[PDB]
Amino acid sequence: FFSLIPSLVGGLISAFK
Repeated sequence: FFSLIPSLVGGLISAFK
């Protein structure tokens, strides 16, 4: 239920591409 996620959680996403 967090918000304004940091490049931290988003980082793992970029890896998935």
